[PDB]
Amino acid sequence: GWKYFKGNFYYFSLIPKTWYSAEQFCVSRNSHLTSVTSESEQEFLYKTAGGLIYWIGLTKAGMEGDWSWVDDTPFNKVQSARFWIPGEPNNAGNNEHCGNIKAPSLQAWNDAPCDITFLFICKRPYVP
Ligand SMILES: CO[C@H]1O[C@H](CO)[C@@H](O)[C@H](O)[C@H]1NC(C)=O
Ligand SMILES: [Ca+2]
Repeated sequence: GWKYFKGNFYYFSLIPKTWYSAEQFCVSRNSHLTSVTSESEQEFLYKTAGGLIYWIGLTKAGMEGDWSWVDDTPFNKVQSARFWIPGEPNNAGNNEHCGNIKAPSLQAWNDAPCDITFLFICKRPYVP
């Protein structure tokens, strides 16, 4: 069921999980919750999501609570500004330390509590 896009395969899950149980599932399939590093990747992802919410690899790191990618892609604060839903990350209830694709727009991301269950997206490199 993996979908191919620009050097990577993507798994859009059929069952919802917490952010971490999702990441564990991805790792068991030799992947990670997806990073997003271009406008074209964001578009591929939200279009494929078809209006449903999917955990991606966004999660907090460091004392300052900076956002990061679980697959260790450096997080670019400047280049990613255009990818959040206006008002996000708003850190609701001071307990939203993971990120998902929520809105069907380039401005797609929301921070939500890591312990809520959602469908999720894994990303796995193709290595020729
Ligand atoms: C009302 O709460 C929801 O909407 C806000 C944005 O208005 C979001 O910022 C907030 O994360 C989201 N909560 C959950 C649990 O998904
Ligand atoms: Ca939020």
